[PDB]
Amino acid sequence: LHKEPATLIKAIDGDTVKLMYKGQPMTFRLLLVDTPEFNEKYGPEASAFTKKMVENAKKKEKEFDKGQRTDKYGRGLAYIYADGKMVNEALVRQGLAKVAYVYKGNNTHEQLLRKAEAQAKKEKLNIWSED
Ligand SMILES: Cc1cn([C@H]2C[C@H](OP(=O)(O)O)[C@@H](COP(=O)(O)O)O2)c(=O)[nH]c1=O
Ligand SMILES: [Ca+2]
Repeated sequence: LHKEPATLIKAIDGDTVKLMYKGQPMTFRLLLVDTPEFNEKYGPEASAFTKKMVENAKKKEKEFDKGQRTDKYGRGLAYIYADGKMVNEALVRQGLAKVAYVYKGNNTHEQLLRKAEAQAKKEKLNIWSED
């Protein structure tokens, strides 16, 4: 896999972002993760985290995996990076996303994200909290 430039149009929520890809406005869905919807618990927090992490980065990048690059809803499927740090991983590490939607052939960073999730569980963060 390799990173390539991502052109941000706007934040959407914890696990989707609007990108300009080859001059087409597209919703991109973060691979291997699931954030709460905005109106669910930790939804506002995941939204805010993803929004700021991407907006504040001078270098915004995306990385396709080896399998499908769009889902059945026409959303792009990628890992997103903000100054070299993977958004998908950071969400999971902070307990604002679960590892989810793991499909063989688009699962290159699965182990990386499950490591992060186990630490978020150990720390009882957010999704994994007693709250
Ligand atoms: C992350 C991801 C979601 N999806 C589909 C699975 C789910 O479809 P079903 O909708 O038919 O349940 C849906 C979840 O998206 P959201 O979590 O954005 O709602 O998107 C993929 O097909 N590929 C993926 O890599
Ligand atoms: Ca979601």
